[PDB]
Amino acid sequence: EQPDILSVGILVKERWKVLRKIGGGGFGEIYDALDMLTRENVALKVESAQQPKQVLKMEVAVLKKLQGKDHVCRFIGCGRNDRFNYVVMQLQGRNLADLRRSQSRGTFTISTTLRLGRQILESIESIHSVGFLHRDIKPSNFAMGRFPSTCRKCYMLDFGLARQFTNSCGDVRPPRAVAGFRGTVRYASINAHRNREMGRHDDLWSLFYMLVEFVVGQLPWRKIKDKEQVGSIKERYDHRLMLKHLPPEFSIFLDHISSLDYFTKPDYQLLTSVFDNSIKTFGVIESDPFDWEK
Ligand SMILES: Clc1ccccc1Oc1ccc(Nc2ncnc3[nH]ccc23)cc1
Repeated sequence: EQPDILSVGILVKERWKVLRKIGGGGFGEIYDALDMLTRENVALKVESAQQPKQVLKMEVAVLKKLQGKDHVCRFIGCGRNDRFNYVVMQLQGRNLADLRRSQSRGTFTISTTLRLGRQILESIESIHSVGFLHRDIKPSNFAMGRFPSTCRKCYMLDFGLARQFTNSCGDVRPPRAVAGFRGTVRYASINAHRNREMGRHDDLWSLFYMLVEFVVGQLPWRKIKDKEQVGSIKERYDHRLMLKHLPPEFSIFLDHISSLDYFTKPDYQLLTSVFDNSIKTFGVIESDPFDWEK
């Protein structure tokens, strides 16, 4: 097989010492590096300068646009050379995909589910607010922080598959007739399955699928490998069935996102109220242990 894009031990730009590969994402690799200017560990994403689909230009654009916002890594640096392109950003902790898989039945409690869900909704409204769609909402794109002050904060980790959906003014851009989906079958909306231009609502469908998987431990199309079979299930599926194990106000959430299309701005305050009201009804407070603490 092919070697890692970077050799562990090298120094990037006389500053970032590559320590270990920590992931092999969709379109590149991620490393733990030592930043010798700040004397801290950081995350270093890289892609080959020669690979057919390169997304780190999008990663840098969105990370920069989101600086100052919650739920996003601090931007540290970026560069392009004949061998590779790279982006450096804040290193986070345990990934939600791993935390969920460590649970007894791959389920989180409603306490952990509601708090994570509300943080993730905040992160989606934030990326939409600067004119980008995420298009790849799934548990492995979120992690908790790795310090006492950050480990109760959930971070949106990656923006590779993002698309700008507005003008400078906030005008929604005319959709393409066909849009070739490159994200994850399991959490993709029907519109992704249909190679339609994705909208703000498609990120909220993916959040709805994540929340259901958190509470139930699986989605109805878990064992189906064929993308066009999954899509056929989603097209026909009565999503009200997924309300069974969610707090009652999720009927409002589901009715709202069902009403949306590419050209309709979500009612983010309504969707936030579903989480706020559910959290109060269930007596959840922010300091309650998450499932992985206790
Ligand atoms: Cl590929 C995968 C699938 C499922 C569960 C974990 C996985 O591994 C990683 C490893 C690292 C990341 N990303 C990050 N991690 C830690 N700090 C980070 N700052 C920015 C990104 C980033 C994501 C998934």
